[PDB]
Amino acid sequence: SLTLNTVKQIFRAMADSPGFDRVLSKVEVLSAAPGKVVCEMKVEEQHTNRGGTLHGGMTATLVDMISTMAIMYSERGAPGVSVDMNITYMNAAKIGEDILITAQVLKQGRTLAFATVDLTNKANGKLIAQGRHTKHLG
Amino acid sequence: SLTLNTVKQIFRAMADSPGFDRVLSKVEVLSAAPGKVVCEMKVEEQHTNRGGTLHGGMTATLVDMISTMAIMYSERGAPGVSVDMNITYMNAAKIGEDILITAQVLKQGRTLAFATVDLTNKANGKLIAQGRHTKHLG
Amino acid sequence: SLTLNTVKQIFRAMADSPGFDRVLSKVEVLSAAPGKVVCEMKVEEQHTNRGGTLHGGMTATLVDMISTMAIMYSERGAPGVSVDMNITYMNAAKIGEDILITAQVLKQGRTLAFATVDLTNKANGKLIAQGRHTKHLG
Amino acid sequence: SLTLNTVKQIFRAMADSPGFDRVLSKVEVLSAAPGKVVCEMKVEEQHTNRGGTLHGGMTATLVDMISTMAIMYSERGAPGVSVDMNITYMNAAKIGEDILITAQVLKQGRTLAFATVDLTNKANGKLIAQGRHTKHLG
Repeated sequence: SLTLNTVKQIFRAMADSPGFDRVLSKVEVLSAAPGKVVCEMKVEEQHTNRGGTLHGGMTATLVDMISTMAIMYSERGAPGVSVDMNITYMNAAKIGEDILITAQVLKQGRTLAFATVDLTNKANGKLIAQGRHTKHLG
Repeated sequence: SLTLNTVKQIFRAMADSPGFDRVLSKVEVLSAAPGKVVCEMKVEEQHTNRGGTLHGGMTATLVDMISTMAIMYSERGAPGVSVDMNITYMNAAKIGEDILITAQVLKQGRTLAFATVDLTNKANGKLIAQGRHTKHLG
Repeated sequence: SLTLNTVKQIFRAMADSPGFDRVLSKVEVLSAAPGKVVCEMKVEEQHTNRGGTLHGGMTATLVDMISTMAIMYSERGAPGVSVDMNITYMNAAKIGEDILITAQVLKQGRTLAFATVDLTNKANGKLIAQGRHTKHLG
Repeated sequence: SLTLNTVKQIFRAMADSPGFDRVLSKVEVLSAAPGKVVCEMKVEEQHTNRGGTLHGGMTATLVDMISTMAIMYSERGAPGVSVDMNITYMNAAKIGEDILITAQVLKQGRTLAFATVDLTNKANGKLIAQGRHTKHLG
């Protein structure tokens, strides 16, 4: 399995982009194992909605990308293309709060991959949001 | 009902922000009626994933925000807070392609609002993605 | 290809199954064409939860099966296997109420099919529920 | 408060209803505590689609009802009304197979409750389906 430094470099390369992935530049990788990736982020103004809490679209981007990372850490190593994503929002995350983003692969099929993602407050473990992501690998 | 110019100014004010809503700065409002908002956007590099197609997180942000706009255009005028969002991805949108984002309110309840959003290719009407968004108004 | 009368025959044979599809025996097919099927049902005690309203599980079964019928009414004729289903519940349907279930295919791809389903109160057109169903054809 | 034996009694009374809940008559309750209920069922012909596997509608009913039981097992004791349900289907469950249905409440709010549900093959622990259910308590 890969060293944390390797995964961090891969992630940093992904985020150092003119594309939309740039919005994840503040995200840090804490751990990576086959089918499981844990990231951390401090919620800053750039990540927030009008009310100054973590934007639903930022949460969605996190779910999308961190689950993709976990799906990729597999025998096949294919990222796949998004088919379905759902997110349920349960607690607000305010500016300054540290969040954990935990993505777990539920199944790697012949053509489909499925993953779940929890966003939690790092300090007290409070559940911010949970998402599920289905991707087509072919 | 409000003039298009008024809605455009409100939207522009929303997007001219240090917050995450900044990612929608290229979006133009085409029409607004109670419970229904149509926006347009040209897909540029900043909106894309690694493959150079519209990023799933950008689509999610569009669904979130355009549905919020339609929910707000109501007797109550409350934006609400996200509870559940789902997106199904059906066709890729490439760089240079013009997209329509159409949000329709399905129901305004006493405490909950529900809206659907279609993303389509403006030129041929091809369905890019469809999302549904449930918000808590209280 | 299928015809309305052939789809009607299925809802007699699919519904007098010993299998779970038996729960749809009271459903009448009103209309069918490639990619779209419309059914009607009167809500009866057998369809209800303990609160006297249409059971969420019955709604899910309706979404599942009627979308499957619309997907199968195609040149390929594949019914597919379920991948993702989501349902948003907006208005209760009470005993005695006549409901319309309307399934429209959004895309038939090489390996995936996508359909939306509306359940409406027949008498006033109000939305009871809306579902989306993604199926794997490969 | 509820107890396991009381939840068991409900699955005898809820299940010998003339209503839709009758479809869960073969379900056995193994475990219950505030916010979590675990059930077991052997897949039988009555639970299947025309392909001899666990019907998606039966799965949805299981997700709906067992999550409702977990939500009701709380200090408030509100069963709630369904708002959103989503299910991802990952592995077929065949006739004769014993399945576990595990519902865990994620959050009980002032007006909303959120629960996740796993269906697993009892013999190997493989994930059949995973659902999320949001209910309104107000």
